Amino acid sequence: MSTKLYGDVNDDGKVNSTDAVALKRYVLRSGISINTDNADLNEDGRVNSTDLGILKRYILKEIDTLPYKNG
Ligand SMILES: [Ca+2]
Ligand SMILES: [Ca+2]
Repeated sequence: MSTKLYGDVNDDGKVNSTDAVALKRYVLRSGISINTDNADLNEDGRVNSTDLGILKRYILKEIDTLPYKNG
């Protein structure tokens, strides 16, 4: 029907400061349940700090493609 997300945490929109709640709970331990499927995209898990940026960069609105920018 319709799909638009990128490594969502609570399947709300995406994994960012918004889904930090679970993040903190995650970074701490792997107890909570999140769409770990496509959650991590830098072998970090979520947004250690390197991904966050881009995330908070694209998640700003670009949320749809995400300028991963390889390099
Ligand atoms: Ca979300
Ligand atoms: Ca990551």
